[PDB]
Amino acid sequence: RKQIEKLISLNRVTKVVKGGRRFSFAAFMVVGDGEGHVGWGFGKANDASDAIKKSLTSARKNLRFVPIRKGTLPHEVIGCFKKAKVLIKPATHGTGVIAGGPVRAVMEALGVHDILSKSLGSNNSMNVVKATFKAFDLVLNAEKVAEMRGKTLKTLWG
RNA sequence: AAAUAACGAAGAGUUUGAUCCUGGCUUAGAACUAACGCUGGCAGUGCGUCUUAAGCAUGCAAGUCAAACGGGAUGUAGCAA
Repeated sequence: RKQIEKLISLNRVTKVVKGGRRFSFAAFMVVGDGEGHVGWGFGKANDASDAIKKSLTSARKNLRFVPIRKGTLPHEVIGCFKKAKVLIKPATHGTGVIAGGPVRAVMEALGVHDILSKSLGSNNSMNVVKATFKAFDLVLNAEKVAEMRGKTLKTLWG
């Protein structure tokens, strides 16, 4: 189903040697099924196209299931990676993905449709994506939490 | 799987040979009793000395009561009253 692929970053880096300085390309990439599966990948190469391909291949291995809810997330989460804090909050329908660059990329790849978000702290795009994925770790699902708390979905409110 | 509530929060450039973090500066927006530059058809509504509480030609902006009173003047009746 036409896996969405969004190129977050294509940075050009270098290391110096006795001869001079040698250049290289790093590509940070997010792929997603669009229906609950999403993953990210990092690639490095001597040229942009090979770096892009490597990042794609790496991303296709870190696919993980995130339980979406009718096109949004069950509850407000805060993802803290190293210094990138990302607050994500589900919203009433038809609001639209109110998110920055990397957050919007990962969200449309995931399939979410209607959230608000804010990127506090560092704006390093790669760290922001990783913080978003930590928030994905923090998100829950109703049946399991109810099965581990010894309740049932109706009883969980009464 | 679900229920209810929420009717609303977007980033980016820039320290380095390159990187992360800290950090300031700058930037896309909405405004004003605005001014200036180029250009300029109309209508409706609203607004129009933010500075010298500086000096001011001119005209107007607080008068009315004759059924409160004694008189003057005028016209008529009146010889005069």
